[PDB]
This record gives sequence, C-alpha cells and structure tokens, in this order.
Amino acid sequence: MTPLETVQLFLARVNALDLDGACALLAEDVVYDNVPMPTVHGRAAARAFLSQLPATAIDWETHAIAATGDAARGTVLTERTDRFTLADGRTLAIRVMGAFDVADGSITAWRDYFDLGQFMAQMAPHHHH
Amino acid sequence: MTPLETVQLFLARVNALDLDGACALLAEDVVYDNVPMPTVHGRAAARAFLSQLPATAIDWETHAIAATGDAARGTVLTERTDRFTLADGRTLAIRVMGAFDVADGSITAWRDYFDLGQFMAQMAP
Repeated sequence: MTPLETVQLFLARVNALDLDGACALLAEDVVYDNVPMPTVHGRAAARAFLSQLPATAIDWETHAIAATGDAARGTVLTERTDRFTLADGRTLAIRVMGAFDVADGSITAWRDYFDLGQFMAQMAPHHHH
Repeated sequence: MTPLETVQLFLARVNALDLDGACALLAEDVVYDNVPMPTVHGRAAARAFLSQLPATAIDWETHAIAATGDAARGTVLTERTDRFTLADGRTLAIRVMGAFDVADGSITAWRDYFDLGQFMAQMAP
C-alpha cells in the first residue's frame, strides 16, 4: 500500500465507524497532533481520544488529496470537511486540513489543522434574542 | 506555469516582502478564505488584508507541498509554518495548512487552515 492509499483506507475505515481498523493503520508510537489541542502519543491513546466523541455516523469528506514521496514512504496532504452525528443528535461539520506521514503502510504522524473555537462552539448545547 | 510552480512563485514573493508581486498571481476575483476569519474577495482586497500585518520580515516555511490536477490546472496543498517579524519587534509563527486552486498560472482561490486562538495569542501586545 502506498502512502496515498494508506490514508485513503484510513479515511474510509473512519467513515465506516471502524475506529479499531482505522487506528490499526497508525504506528504504535504515532504522533497525533490536533494542532490547537494537546498532542497525543501512540495508537492506544489516539484510539481513546477519538472515542471521546460519541459518534453514531461519521462523514469525513475529502475535497482534495495529494502525496509527496514514493510507493513506500511520503507525506499525504488532505483538505476535508469532517462531519459527525453524535449520540445525542448533535451534528458537527469541521473544516480541516491534515498531513499524514506514512512509512510502509503505517501512519507515523498525523497533524490536523482546524480552528478550536469553531469546534468548541459546535459542541455547545430565551437565554438570548 | 504549472499550479505547483505558481504557488512556489507566490510563496517566494511573499517571503521577499513583495506583496504587490505576490498579489499579481492572485486572480482579480480570488476567493481568499482564512478559514476561521471573514472571507476576502478579489486581488485588491487580498493585498489590503495582507498589509494589515505590519511585517518587516516574513518567513513562510513550506514543510510539504503536493498538487492535484495537470500542468494547467489543479489544487496545490501545503503544510507550513508562517513566521513574521512585526514593526514593533513582536514575532509570530503560525502553524497552517493551505490549499491553492490554480488555473493557467493564476490562483483563483486560497484557503488557509489554522487556529484563530493561536493567532490572537501571538498578536497579544
């Protein structure tokens, strides 16, 4: 599997709510860097972090994807809109770009760039006019 | 000029503080979308917006760059750290990913993805 294919598979597995299968593609000591959040280290911690969002449907849409490097190793760049339906019925739609470093079908680092305030506001529950 | 070359040239001009030359590569009606900020429309408005930062030195470092499409048209994706020195000696280093749509050597859309909180924290006086 090429770097591009590895990330395409990762995103497909996330979109099938297969979080265990997706995280299987992360390296054991993966750096998972949501740029405005604390950094996460390792597959298990990445899996646990992702489960903090109680999602019942996930639709991470890829608008553009391209890779550096070769068949074995490279960095895959993505432009996305990450949609979630939560167990309580809340819908999220977060615009994000992400870079994925892949070596031999394993994601060694994953860096997602988005705005935290937008995320936090979408997570919030006259009170106002 | 290919999409990749257009964006490389744009970034080189930004890094030389040549904001007029950089903006010349933006379409007259460019969509300039700093994702967590108001959208800017057109070359003149993009030039004015970039001038809002009183920068005396600029170092936008491209860590990774890759393009979709063909020799004429496509989207260039970038992973960067955008560094600035301002007139009062304050510096900034904003981690950002950007997507640039190019057609025939003109950037028709530029979408930059970063955290507004981090930007505002660095602009703190």
